[PDB]
Amino acid sequence: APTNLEQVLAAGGNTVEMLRNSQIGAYVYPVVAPEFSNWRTEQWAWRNSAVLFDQTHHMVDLYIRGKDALKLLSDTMINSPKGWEPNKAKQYVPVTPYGHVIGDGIIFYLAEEEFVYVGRAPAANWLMYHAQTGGYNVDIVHDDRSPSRPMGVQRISWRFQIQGPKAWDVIEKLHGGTLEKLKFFNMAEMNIAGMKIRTLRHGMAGAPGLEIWGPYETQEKARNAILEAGKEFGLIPVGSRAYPSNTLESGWIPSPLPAIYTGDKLKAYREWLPANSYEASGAIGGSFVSSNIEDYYVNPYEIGYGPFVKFDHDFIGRDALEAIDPATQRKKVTLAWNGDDMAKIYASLFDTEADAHYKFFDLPLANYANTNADAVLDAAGNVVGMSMFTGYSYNEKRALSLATIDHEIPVGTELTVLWGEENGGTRKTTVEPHKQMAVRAVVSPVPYSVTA
Amino acid sequence: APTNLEQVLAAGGNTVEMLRNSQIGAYVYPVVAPEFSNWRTEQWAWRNSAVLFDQTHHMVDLYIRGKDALKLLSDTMINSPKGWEPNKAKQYVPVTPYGHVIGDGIIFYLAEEEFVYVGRAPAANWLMYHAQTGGYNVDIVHDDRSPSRPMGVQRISWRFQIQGPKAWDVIEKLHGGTLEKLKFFNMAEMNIAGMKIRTLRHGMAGAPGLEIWGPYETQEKARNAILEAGKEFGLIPVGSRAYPSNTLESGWIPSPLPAIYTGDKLKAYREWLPANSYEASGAIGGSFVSSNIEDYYVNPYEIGYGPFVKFDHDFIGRDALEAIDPATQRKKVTLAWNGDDMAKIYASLFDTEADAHYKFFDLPLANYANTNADAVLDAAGNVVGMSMFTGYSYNEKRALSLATIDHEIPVGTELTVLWGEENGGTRKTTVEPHKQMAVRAVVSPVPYSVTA
Repeated sequence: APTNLEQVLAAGGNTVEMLRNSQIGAYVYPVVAPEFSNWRTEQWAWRNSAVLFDQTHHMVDLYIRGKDALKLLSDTMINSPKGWEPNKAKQYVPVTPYGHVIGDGIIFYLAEEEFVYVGRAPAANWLMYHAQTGGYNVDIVHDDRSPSRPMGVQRISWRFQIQGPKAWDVIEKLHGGTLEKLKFFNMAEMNIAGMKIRTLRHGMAGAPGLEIWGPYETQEKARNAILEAGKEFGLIPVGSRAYPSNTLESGWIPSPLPAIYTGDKLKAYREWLPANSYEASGAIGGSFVSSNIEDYYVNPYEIGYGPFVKFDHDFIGRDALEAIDPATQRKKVTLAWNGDDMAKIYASLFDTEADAHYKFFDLPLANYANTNADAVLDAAGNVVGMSMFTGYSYNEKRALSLATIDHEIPVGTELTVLWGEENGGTRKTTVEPHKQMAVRAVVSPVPYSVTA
Repeated sequence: APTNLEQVLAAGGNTVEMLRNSQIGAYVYPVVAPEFSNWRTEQWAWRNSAVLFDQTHHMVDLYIRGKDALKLLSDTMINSPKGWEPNKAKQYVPVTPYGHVIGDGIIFYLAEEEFVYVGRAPAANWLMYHAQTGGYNVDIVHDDRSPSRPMGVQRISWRFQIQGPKAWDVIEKLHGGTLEKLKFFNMAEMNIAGMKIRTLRHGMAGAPGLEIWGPYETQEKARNAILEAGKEFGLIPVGSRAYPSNTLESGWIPSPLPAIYTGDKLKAYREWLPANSYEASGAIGGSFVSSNIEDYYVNPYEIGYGPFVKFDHDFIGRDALEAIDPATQRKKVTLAWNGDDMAKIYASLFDTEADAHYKFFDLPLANYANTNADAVLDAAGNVVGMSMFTGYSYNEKRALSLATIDHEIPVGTELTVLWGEENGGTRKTTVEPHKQMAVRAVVSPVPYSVTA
């Protein structure tokens, strides 16, 4: 019966209970093979040789064109539009009128009146709603992410990254000569196998690399040229199992809850969002329990986007962000999970006498919902933060999670993350029956580096 | 340059070294989603509720027709053809002229002069070679397994299994009434959503179920009807991550090495097999090291097929099998791996000081080659067997492997499995650097049951 989010929530009871018991299944990264060699060697290669990341299938693309394209972005992003010219990209972050993050994505300024958004569904849905209902003179082509269980896939564009300490060597070999390293997120072009390929300056683990894209038809020509040229430097392709664990080392939180489930000013959006949207159908997992869905919201300062906020243009939520004191907001950190506790979690899987075991911690990514929310506790047992993305780095031989915690907690402090859900687990299909564990974890910098 | 297996081996040096260092990557089970709920709940369901197994994509189908179809099978199988009529299936097992297993598959006798083979590539390749070169009056359609990394799949037929303690309840609900349980591997039909669907009597974990198949076009009608009717009984679909671990509880060894790399009588076959065949391109993994590829061969008695051998028809390898004493052959067993040792293997992944860790043991399937060969040792350190398929059962909370061991070793005996490869690991792309561990393991019955 329901055809929009507002109807789903009205018929669904408590919104937190609905989402924490959703029957959707796992947030999937589709089409790309799980592994090409193995996820451990693939993780190792982005720190020690070079990798080809295949980004063609897991993200939504919005092609945004027309006279009002830039005004649509400016009106909805915290980011400064001043001085923004073609061939520069931005990490677009929209907030609600209440100041909470909806999502984020990369917005490429390709040419005058021509932009592309690449990212997850929530910020794309927001852009489409405002383009639709706000009277902007704009034209949008929506190209959804590929189906997460296709079983018998095409996009408008392919998108790759070449990364690692040897990435620039591979890139210049492909180019046929020296390639200037522009400033981060500046765009230009390079040669691959006779094609002019547009580039986006990128990098990771302290080494510069590129994102590259083009029309879907040249995808295999490009890929084979990259793999061929990269053999000299140890370049290997990375599969969908390893790929999303990279952000545990980077620090980008992919999955803040879209903060759109409450609020009178957001009712029109909820009536617009379909009942099978990401927002209506997805799931929340982890140990943090509140009866108020707003307790799962974050604002930009809490997850590392404070420096993007610029009060130099009108935008949705500007007044709410101006009223925030940035100096007292929770801060994004990396939590380094205690390895003895990790061994205890895995050991319980092989205990034939125990009534229960600890929640299964998949590797290298242990998330078991689309939005992750584990409680972070201090020595006294107070909730002091929210852990939001969890997994393991073969490079560090450490389990790690990305969290937002009370600002006055120093690096090096040992907190605990409550791992697992209450009462044997929610009804999500990703959750086997289990008991919880308070995992010791050391507050560490973001991007991750070893602490104490 | 090489276009057949014989050329590959001639140019490849020692055959064991070639296969144990193959660059192929992982033996994949493709197209089907890795998980629908989670592999732990999916394993649990085939013992506690019901499951839908999607078998449409991972096996080769050979449609074999014509006057000499049955003679082709009889001439190449150890199995008795006497009394074989349409609507009975057999587990077809071919051996070489030297008595060693090539492979196995299920052969359906659909009608007079009409058979279908379903199974892995090695026995299909053997059937095709003999159909091609032996002058049989036969016609064959080869329908390969689906591509193991497609990324943008069709078969001639879909194939499902409905299994679990509640499978027969689901089956009769679909049928619309009582359905007779025929003898194992006898074929008949049932109703699903108005279609007449052919059936194969099957079962697992002590409960009867069915394999069902039909033309590829009716696949979704059938699947949706099954999932719909099965909700009442807790039926869930199983993904490709959990599915192949089922045989650790069943006892079927899927992957004996095709014993075709040596022998003057097999040179013609090696010249026929393509250079990109399964046999030429695949990999051997594990701790068992010999310089003679024949030390990796098994004969039917060693892996549970002794009872199929019937000296009532002429067949390839009959004379070799008649010369074997079945009472002294190695015997298939289940090894139950020690859970403290398993915890130690996983614990080494989180040790930030250790120079090395133990070989990664993936879950629920830990195989890291197409053919698995781990050394099984006694208390004195002699090799007494070969472990051939390895993983973990959430139903048992135990790591398990399927092995063939010296016949005089009693159930309940504690042996060790050498887990991991020598010298930091072979050059296979599935192998991260690691040290070995001698894992304690208790000889247990096959199909698995708890011992002592």
